[PDB]
Amino acid sequence: QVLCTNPLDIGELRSFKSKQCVDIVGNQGSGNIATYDCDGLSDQQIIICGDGTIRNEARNYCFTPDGSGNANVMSSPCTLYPEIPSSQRWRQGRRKTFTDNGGIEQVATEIINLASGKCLDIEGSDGTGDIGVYDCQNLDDQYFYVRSRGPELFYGRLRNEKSDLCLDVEGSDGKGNVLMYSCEDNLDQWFRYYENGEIVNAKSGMCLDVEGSDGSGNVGIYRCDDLRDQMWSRPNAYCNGDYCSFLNKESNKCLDVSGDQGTGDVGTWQCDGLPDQRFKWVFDDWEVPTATWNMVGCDQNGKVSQQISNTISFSSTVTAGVAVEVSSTIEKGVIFAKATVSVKVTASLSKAWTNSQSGTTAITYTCDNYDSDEEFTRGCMWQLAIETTEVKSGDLLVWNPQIVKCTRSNTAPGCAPFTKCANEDCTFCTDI
Ligand SMILES: CO[C@H]1O[C@H](CO)[C@H](O)[C@H](O)[C@H]1O
Ligand SMILES: CO[C@H]1O[C@H](CO)[C@H](O)[C@H](O)[C@H]1O
Ligand SMILES: CO[C@H]1O[C@H](CO)[C@H](O)[C@H](O)[C@H]1O
Ligand SMILES: CO[C@H]1O[C@H](CO)[C@H](O)[C@H](O)[C@H]1O
Ligand SMILES: CO[C@H]1O[C@H](CO)[C@H](O)[C@H](O)[C@H]1O
Ligand SMILES: [Ca+2]
Ligand SMILES: [Ca+2]
Ligand SMILES: [Ca+2]
Ligand SMILES: [Ca+2]
Ligand SMILES: [Ca+2]
Ligand SMILES: [Mg+2]
Ligand SMILES: [Mg+2]
Repeated sequence: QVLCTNPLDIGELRSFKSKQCVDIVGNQGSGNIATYDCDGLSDQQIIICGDGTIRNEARNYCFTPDGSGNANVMSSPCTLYPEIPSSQRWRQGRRKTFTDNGGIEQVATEIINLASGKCLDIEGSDGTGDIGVYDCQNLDDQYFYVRSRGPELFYGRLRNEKSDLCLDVEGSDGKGNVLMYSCEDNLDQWFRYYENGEIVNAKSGMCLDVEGSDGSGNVGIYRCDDLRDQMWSRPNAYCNGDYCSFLNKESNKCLDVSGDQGTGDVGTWQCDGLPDQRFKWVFDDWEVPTATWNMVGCDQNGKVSQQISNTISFSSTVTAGVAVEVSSTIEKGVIFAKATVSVKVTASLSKAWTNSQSGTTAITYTCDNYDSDEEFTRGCMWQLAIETTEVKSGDLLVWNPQIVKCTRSNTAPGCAPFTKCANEDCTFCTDI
């Protein structure tokens, strides 16, 4: 009945060993956990909760050992009352850092069960197969990273310099062949471009891909596979103002339109410096969002319990189009107490925003512990507010997600959302 209100990170949880995703069977967010190909579905968006639980965006279920000893791990109902049991709580152990093939620094850690002290584990040694708990053995297949794409660099539709047409996916489900088409106010034409080189379709969550593996061929949308032929550079040398070429990292060929009129099928071709090989990002300006905490309630002589709703205020309906613009804006950068936040904060916040769009879900939430972990005996409950302005109109948007910090202080938490209060009064932070 109660979602995770103090999340620390949201994204794919990956094996340090194989780089495969930690996967719940099917797409509903319940059932056995094992490694699988990363597939872009919401059940693979794992939520690292500040309360120790590990949940997912498909359903409010918890990573749960099916018994004592070296047991199987599955996604099962979370036990919240009288308290979350230590068997459904996990801590990060030892850490391993590495740079992935997209050039992004990742941080892997052991994931340790609080009841048993056993490690989240993949069968055998190769980092593929069934997932459960086992004695910690220091091996790579007991280390897991929440995947970072690096910074979101650019976003929007992609308009060809020659034709004024937009980069398009056939149909409207964001799947299949990419070609030029009339610019349309549909998600299947909206793309988000990351430091890891991925260009991601907003409708399908899938990647701008070249057929086969050599980076020379027809371009379409396919399962993000982390391969070099789905990585793209946007080098300054090829930019003319805001119109730039996109070079495939596998073949060094340019994102290209058939012929020279900017009107046909899209593939990769030898770069030629012609206008049909340049594209501009088309998007509305929104102000860098700001994060603040609002007091929901205080109790100096015990716990505080409140109704916590997801609310959004704006000048008009937050359309699917407005929602992807805001998501993209958030991921690009957010300010907290006049400082930027880390890549995982903006990535997680934008994922929370997206998941917030179809309800939600007013909840009765109680401050049982301080965000810093100690038992809550007095203080205040604080709810996040995210604010931004659409520059063209001057219209302010305010989002109050179901994201809460419990602290001992009447002073607002000193920590960004998706970071952990280090002390009861929350004056400094960890897990930033
Ligand atoms: C056929 O795929 C389905 O089940 C597998 C496990 O077999 C994965 O969980 C995948 O995400 C889900 O869509
Ligand atoms: C028999 O040991 C093997 O399987 C267990 C789980 O059964 C663990 O994955 C362990 O690391 C692996 O060496
Ligand atoms: C009937 O048009 C449909 O397919 C074309 C491609 O032929 C475009 O992708 C358009 O967005 C879609 O509605
Ligand atoms: C059959 O798979 C191959 O082609 C598809 C396009 O059909 C993708 O590019 C994939 O990466 C590649 O391995
Ligand atoms: C035969 O060349 C023509 O088509 C190819 C793709 O087939 C490229 O678009 C190239 O720029 C164009 O001159
Ligand atoms: Ca799945
Ligand atoms: Ca193992
Ligand atoms: Ca289309
Ligand atoms: Ca491919
Ligand atoms: Ca061409
Ligand atoms: Mg399992
Ligand atoms: Mg194509």
